[PDB]
Amino acid sequence: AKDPRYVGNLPKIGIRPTIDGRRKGVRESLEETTMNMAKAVAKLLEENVFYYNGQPVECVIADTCIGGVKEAAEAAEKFAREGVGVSITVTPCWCYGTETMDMDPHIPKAVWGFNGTERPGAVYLAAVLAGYNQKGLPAFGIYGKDVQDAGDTNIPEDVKEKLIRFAKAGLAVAMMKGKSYLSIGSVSMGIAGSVVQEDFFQNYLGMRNEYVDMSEFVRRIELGIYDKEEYERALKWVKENCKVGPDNNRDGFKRTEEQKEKDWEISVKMALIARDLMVGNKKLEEMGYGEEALGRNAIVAGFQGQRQWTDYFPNGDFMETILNSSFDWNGKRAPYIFATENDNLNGISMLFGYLLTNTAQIFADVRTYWSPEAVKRVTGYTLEGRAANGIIHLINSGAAALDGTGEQTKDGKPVIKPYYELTDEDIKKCLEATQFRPASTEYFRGGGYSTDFLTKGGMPVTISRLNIVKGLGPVLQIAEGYTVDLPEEVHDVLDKRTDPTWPTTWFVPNLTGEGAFKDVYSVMNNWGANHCSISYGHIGADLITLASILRIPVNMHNVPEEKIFRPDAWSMFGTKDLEGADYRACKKL
Amino acid sequence: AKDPRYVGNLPKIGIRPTIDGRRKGVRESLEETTMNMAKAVAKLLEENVFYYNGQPVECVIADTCIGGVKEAAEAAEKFAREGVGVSITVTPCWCYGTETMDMDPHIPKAVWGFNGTERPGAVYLAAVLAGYNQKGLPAFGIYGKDVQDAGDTNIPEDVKEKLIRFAKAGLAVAMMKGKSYLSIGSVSMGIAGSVVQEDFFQNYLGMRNEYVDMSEFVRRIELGIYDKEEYERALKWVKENCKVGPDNNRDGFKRTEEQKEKDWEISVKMALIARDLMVGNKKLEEMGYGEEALGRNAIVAGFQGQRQWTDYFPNGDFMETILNSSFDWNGKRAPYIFATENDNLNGISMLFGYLLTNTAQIFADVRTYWSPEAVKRVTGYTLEGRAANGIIHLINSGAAALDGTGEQTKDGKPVIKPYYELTDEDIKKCLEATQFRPASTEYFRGGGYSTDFLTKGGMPVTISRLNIVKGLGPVLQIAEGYTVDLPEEVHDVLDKRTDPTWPTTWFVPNLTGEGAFKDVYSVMNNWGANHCSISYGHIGADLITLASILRIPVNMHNVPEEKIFRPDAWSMFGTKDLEGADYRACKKL
Amino acid sequence: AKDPRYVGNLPKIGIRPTIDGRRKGVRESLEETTMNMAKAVAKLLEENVFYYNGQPVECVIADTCIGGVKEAAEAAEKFAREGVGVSITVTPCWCYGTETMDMDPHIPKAVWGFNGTERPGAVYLAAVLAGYNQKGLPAFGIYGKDVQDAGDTNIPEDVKEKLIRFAKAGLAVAMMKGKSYLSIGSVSMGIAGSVVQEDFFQNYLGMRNEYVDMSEFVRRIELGIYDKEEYERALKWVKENCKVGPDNNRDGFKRTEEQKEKDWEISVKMALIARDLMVGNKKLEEMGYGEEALGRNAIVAGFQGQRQWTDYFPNGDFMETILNSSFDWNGKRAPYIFATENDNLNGISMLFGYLLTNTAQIFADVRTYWSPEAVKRVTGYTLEGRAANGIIHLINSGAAALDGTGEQTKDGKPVIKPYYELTDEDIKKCLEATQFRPASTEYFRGGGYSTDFLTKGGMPVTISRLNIVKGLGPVLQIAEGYTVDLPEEVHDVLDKRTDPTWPTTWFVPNLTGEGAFKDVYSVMNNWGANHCSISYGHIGADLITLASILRIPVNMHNVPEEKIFRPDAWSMFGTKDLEGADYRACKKL
Ligand SMILES: [Mn+2]
Ligand SMILES: [Mn+2]
Ligand SMILES: [Mn+2]
Ligand SMILES: [Mn+2]
Ligand SMILES: [Mn+2]
Ligand SMILES: [Mn+2]
Repeated sequence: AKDPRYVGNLPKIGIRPTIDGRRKGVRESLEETTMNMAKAVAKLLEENVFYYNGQPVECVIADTCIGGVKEAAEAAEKFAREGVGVSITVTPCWCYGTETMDMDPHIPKAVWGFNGTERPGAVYLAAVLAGYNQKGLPAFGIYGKDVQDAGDTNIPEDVKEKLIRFAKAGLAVAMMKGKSYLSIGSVSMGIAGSVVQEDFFQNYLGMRNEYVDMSEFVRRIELGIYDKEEYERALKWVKENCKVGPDNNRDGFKRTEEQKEKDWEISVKMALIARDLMVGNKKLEEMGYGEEALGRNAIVAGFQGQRQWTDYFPNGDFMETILNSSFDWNGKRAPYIFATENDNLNGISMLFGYLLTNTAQIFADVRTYWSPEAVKRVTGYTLEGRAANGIIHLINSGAAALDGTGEQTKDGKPVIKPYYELTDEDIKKCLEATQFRPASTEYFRGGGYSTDFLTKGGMPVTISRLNIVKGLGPVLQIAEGYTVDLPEEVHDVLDKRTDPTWPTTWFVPNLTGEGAFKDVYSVMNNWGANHCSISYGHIGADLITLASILRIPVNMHNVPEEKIFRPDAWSMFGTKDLEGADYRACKKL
Repeated sequence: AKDPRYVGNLPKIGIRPTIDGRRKGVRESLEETTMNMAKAVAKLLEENVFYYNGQPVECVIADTCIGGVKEAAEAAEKFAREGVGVSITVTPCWCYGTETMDMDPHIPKAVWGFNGTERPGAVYLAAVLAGYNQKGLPAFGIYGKDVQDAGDTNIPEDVKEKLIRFAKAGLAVAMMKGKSYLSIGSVSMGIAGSVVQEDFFQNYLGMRNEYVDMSEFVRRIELGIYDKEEYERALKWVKENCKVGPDNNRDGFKRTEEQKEKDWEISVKMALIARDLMVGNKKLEEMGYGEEALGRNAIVAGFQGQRQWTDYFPNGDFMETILNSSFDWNGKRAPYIFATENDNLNGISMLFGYLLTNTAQIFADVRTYWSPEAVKRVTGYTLEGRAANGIIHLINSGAAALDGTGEQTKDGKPVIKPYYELTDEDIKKCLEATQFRPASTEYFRGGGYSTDFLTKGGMPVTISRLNIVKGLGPVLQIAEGYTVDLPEEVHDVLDKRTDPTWPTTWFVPNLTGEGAFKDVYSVMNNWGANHCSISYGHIGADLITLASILRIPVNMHNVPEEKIFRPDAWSMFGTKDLEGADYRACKKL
Repeated sequence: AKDPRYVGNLPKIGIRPTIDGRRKGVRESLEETTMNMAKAVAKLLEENVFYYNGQPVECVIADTCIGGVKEAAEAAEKFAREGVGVSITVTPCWCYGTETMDMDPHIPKAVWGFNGTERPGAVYLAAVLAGYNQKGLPAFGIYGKDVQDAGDTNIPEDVKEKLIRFAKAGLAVAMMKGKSYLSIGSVSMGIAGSVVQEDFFQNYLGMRNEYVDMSEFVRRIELGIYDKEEYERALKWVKENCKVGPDNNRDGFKRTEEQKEKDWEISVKMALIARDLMVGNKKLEEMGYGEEALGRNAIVAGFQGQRQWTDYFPNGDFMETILNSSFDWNGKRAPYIFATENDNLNGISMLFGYLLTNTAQIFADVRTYWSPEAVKRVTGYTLEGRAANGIIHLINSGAAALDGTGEQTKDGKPVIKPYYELTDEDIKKCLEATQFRPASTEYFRGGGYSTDFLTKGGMPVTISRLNIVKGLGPVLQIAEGYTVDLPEEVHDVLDKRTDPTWPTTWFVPNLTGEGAFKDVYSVMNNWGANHCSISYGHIGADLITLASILRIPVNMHNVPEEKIFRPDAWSMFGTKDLEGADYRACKKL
């Protein structure tokens, strides 16, 4: 399938049916069963893994079973021509290891060996994995716990989970290759994550780095380099659906009625310009701006904003809010991963979660750790339930996807859904639960509008953050948990003394009693940056698998160890201490 | 303050109050609060951290709050000009990360972010730490667990503990820079730690290595190159305060009355010469020995002794005992860290504890592990209380600070206090509990006097040892515990069959039931050398912090995990296995 | 002396007079001669090395001769308090190597041993250098070729050259530490050198990295955040001294009279804003812009310009031209090193040359290699003299210091002089030889004015370029040579078919017949970037010494090998192939 926004086609998954090369009876008796395995996996993935636009992932099966190097080469050739970016080998029998291996170092790969007795399928799995480990080509091993009878095409639940987790992680990795990260502006207020380290994007993600000074926005606004007809529709949509909340600026800092109207007009134009920069716009070509019409083929981007832009122009809160949302004046759509303060590392943190879920991601500041003692002192209220041991205030500096309201619903529960599953009611409620507040001029002299909402509680979420550390390189931290509800009056008190015009999410991380998860305080004390990305659901296991494919160690996570799924080679670096083995594997491999 | 013994001034602690650069609002409303925060830290440190001579540590505060690079540069300039060797950044608000950072890679640094709600102080803390981690400049992060109201001048207990631990560790590290280790003699009886590895002193401690052959003592004794007036006073003092115990040498090995008198005279001259070599002596100038008067500016030194010196001259027991003590014929004073058998690694182990506590350190041999079974077999006594699981006999080859008697008392408990807190009674009791015994001529042919005492039990102590391992470099081991009392009859039996003319300390390490602390046997079986250093108190956490500043991994320690305080970067190398992360961080950073 | 533009004081040079520690006659007889050596060096440097503002460098001599570690520590202490950033040890006798060494790893250091016979001065030089080499502390060795009689205070010419070369290089290195590189804008048109690699600035130069989006210029222009009184004086000065040349834009691309006037006004404001950003401006504080008044303490900066800024606003040609010049509407002054296209690596290339000469540096594109064959075909003229083997066209995209005209004169020859040596005539002639041309709108849509001049021929110059290569890090290339004159009609033809509105310098590199200097073509074919920096004079030897102090290998240079002066340690890595030894030394040390 053609990628609807970026150059090229969406990555496909190649299935390699390996077989015993011996004829005279052996191979002849196994071709049908082997191909059936390949077809079963293709069916499973097509029903469980989808591209960001909702289309089911597409699979490519080798033209013949693979019993030797000639057929292995043929599969490699077909996969290269078909645009395969992930490979899965399947077999119910013994096959000749190195002769049948996928030797492409640039493709995530897994091997599923049927747990049958008639033929040495597990023997092949273990044999070929030894080969992948010996040759330095990381590969995932999938072995079902229960013996299945010959010919059984039903895929066991444990096998299904691994195939799907591998496929999603593999697809996410394949998705980033060749795409750009667009840096709009430069470093924002000395934030480390806004410094662009090209080596990371190039060598770990296979991405390109593009740059554009914020003065580009001045030019496009002044010369009207954007779809004027869309602009008018957008402004109208905003006036009808975006409710303006109270102005907290005290008289001396309040902007005039005229300024506030201009703040909206420019805020909308900023949204159009940012999107046009990321994916281009044919309309610009028709207007006589052919170069600008091309776009920067960016699957993720960031906007510096403070201090230079915001000291004079409306801030990027609205732009950053709307782009990351799953809808706007043009209807429901996939989000455009966009980082506040040009924090490219948070942008990538968001991108990882997005590519694994197809859901909008929430950019946030790890603002305050509220202990039970502190909440009791300040409000007189004793935290209860999930919040009993403390909570963490997640709140970005004025911008957050409207999906963050938690108003979208599934089975009577709060969630964030892929845009293609949204109902008109879901969207309507997200908007109703949001208030747009005139920006605090003491911080944002140029005005603008911040996003004010409160995430509904009880929603499972995962916060994560990618950091780059000297002497180590990229490193990922993860914290699965839940959003919580506080009594209205309690929230109001904690909220008012912090930043009531910004978006709030009350978070409680799952505790393990060990490491950085002994208590809630420790989770925040061990967070390596001032920002994090929030995704709906518990995607820690998926992030761990994705990280291992990228050779990015995970310094902190609260995912049950039984759910850790990494390439087989990792176990060769240690089975007692998985964390240490992870660092050793990422460094050597 | 001027260092009373070494070149230059004592290290100062610089306080950097960082602030939001935005004026016409934010900055003006935070100027007083931020500067007051800095002043509060200075006050706290001045009341809890003291130089080795008892003077309160001196702090330097930036002339203005730091909101950008210009002010950061001005703070760096002022700090360099005023002799700052440790820095602490403080703030209650958001500040511009890299623009406000302390970029001096040569000084220990910490950042304390106020846990307040009104401004993003914790956001700055995490943001700047991400910067320190990204740039490879280790920095400690201090974040209080309970939200405090704006302007709260009171520093919470958890924050206080971190500020003080960091300050003490940083000051100790700063104290060593530029000072010398003086090797008197060469390798002693093939002891690995008596081999001097200049790279360690130079690159890890910033120290210089000086050398002087023991023949220097022959020249100074023969030519009278020492303060003769002091010598006469010292001899008189020894005769009046140093009690001579029974001679255990049997006929043939017993020295004459004349020899024993000369042994005392030479032993005292040795003490004077050793001290003169370490810090110089202005008196030598008028005597016509100007070069010798200078000294070697050594904050630590060692004396080979066996086998060359002791095969003919009185041993170094008295010299090694007196220098390390907190008092002598000239009154109470700071110890002169001096290593027996020129074991420079034990000398540094002692120096670490000394610089962190200002208390005399005990040099000791890890002589015998006494299991409950062994004690029962040999004495018929069943070890009780803290000693119930076994004890370790710590006893140097004849020398130990008189402070080791444990006669010094505070609140009715045995301790070792900084010399400036000593009472006349403390000193008298230390001397009364000590007996000087004629050295065993089978070992020490030249005679001398060994120190015989028994450390009082119930005193919290910490033993430690620095080792240098090929392929790793320096590595530190720590064991907190207590001294114990044994029934007199039991002690006598164990003592008589070991070395009753030497100083005894019965030690029991705290057990954790894990690692090398599963049992008392394991603690000794895992000790990496024949020597260790004993400090009063449980200073393991302090030592761990100091080790991390020095990038020296800790291979073994029984400090509760919750008390481990290392630079923020360490967590980036692992949160589940702190030991592994420590090795990874020390090597890469 | 106080640095007139940056925080702190200008670096001082410390002189360490080492001596034999032996009294009884030796030391007593040498103190006078040893101190006399120290004084002689101080005098020599004060008369030959000057700070960028023309003030003579300041030296600090140790309070006593250094015969041991105590005195060495005293010198280190005095130097630290006096602001010493470069050290030179001097002695006419034998001294105790490691006991007298300068152990500061962060200070460039040299040792001058008197070539006398009475005392082993050369023995000390060789002995201590062996120590510096063994300890990994690079130090330069200075030994005169001719034996001098005892007490001779005259410094031989060969010794003088090394002392001065070391001092200038050392001072240049000391000058950069603690200063900022200010990035104005982001990457310019995918130019590699405009990507900022913080690790380079931090670890090699000890510099800070500051960032500001070009939108800052929009704000300051719109809100009048600059000295309006100076602005008026500047505009008047421009109208009176900057002659406007012909407009080459063809009708359809010509800007109106009104636009051209605005182009001048904005171009001038850009100059003021850029300078204010680099060093601050007290006037801004008086105007109510206290934060902006501070500046970014930048000793070098860059402006992205194309494509974002220039697509709408007047280009940075005038700003980049005037800042780099040695004069403007406020009179003669030190240049402000400013990089076109935010090429920070060319900015540093320029900074190296500037700090070694105090003269304005020329930013240029290595545009065209003109072979004799090509010139003959295109013009019918046969290149003569120095140009006989071909020439290289150096011409930046519209900006160049007016000093580049070569109109400044000394002894009837064309030169570029430090601003403090300029005569009114020199300045007047630089302006008269320059024409400001309306910018080519096909490239610069926002207009502006390019600098059009022709560098006078016969001037000795050195072009250089710093590049950062993956797997190597920073690497420097140098090409000494001369500017040449072409017959007027010949220049006109080559010029008109290239870019006649930009500044031209015709360059001929000195050839060696080997390496990258076998012919003129090879010099350009081996240039590692599209830009270079031009400095008056043959400063290749100075750049080589500076590079070795910074541990930056020199991949290409045409400096006679007899003039190569690097730390003594370099010879330990090879004496046959100096280039290979350079790479080996820079990597290991
Ligand atoms: Mn933020
Ligand atoms: Mn709200
Ligand atoms: Mn011993
Ligand atoms: Mn005893
Ligand atoms: Mn150019
Ligand atoms: Mn011209």
